[PDB]
Amino acid sequence: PQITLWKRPLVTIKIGGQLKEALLDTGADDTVIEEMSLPGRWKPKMIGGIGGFIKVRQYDQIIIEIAGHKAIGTVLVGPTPVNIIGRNLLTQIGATLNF
Amino acid sequence: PQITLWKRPLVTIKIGGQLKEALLDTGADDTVIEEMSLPGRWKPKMIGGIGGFIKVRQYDQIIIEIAGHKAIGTVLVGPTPVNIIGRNLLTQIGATLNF
Ligand SMILES: COc1ccc(S(=O)(=O)N(CC(C)C)C[C@@H](O)[C@H](Cc2ccccc2)NC(=O)O[C@@H]2C[C@@H]3NC(=O)O[C@@H]3C2)cc1
Ligand SMILES: [Cl-]
Ligand SMILES: [Cl-]
Ligand code: NA
Ligand code: NA
Repeated sequence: PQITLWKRPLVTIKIGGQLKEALLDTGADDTVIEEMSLPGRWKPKMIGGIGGFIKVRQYDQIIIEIAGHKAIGTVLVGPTPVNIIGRNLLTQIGATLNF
Repeated sequence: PQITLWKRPLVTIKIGGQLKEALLDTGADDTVIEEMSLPGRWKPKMIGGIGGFIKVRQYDQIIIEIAGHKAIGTVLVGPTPVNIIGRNLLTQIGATLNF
């Protein structure tokens, strides 16, 4: 698709068999999802946003569908105002910004 | 142009007579620039993200040249760690996300 930006670019994702809403966020290096259960081991990561740096859980090689496109990559889990799909997965679905 | 997302989508902007680097950010409702003076009236605002909230000054009707494309709108000024071009100005330059 071609998504204009008059409204938030919210899409449906599927992770762990569950549908969730997420924001397609070119200003995010990383994908961050609200508290949920994911399989496997995690590692620590500090990420910095508008209000400062926080701790999140990094899960690698997680299967996630984004607006119907399959991705397999790193998902960070922690407190966020909205689930955000960052560039690590936007590149896997072939997204670009155009003007 | 078509901007890929392998790297942060940074562009040059001109605002208040000054050249700055800023992130094209589809996950940002609003445009947020590091501390600088702008002319005209302003009012305080709180905006929030990962890490929490920051206080900013809201200036309306500010012209900003973004990668060579002029656009006018509200600009928030405050202690952001990165200059952010949000959707309020991305729409005006015709930016879309494509995949
Ligand atoms: C109302 O207007 C606003 C309100 C909030 C924000 S924001 O900066 O908090 N933000 C909103 C989302 C969190 C919904 C825009 C983001 O694109 C933000 C933009 C941003 C802000 C500050 C520093 C870097 C990037 N990136 C971000 O938080 O990324 C997370 C935090 C880590 N940084 C990063 O690149 O990847 C990690 C994930 C911007 C304008
Ligand atoms: Cl505006
Ligand atoms: Cl349009
Ligand atoms: Na894993
Ligand atoms: Na003004």
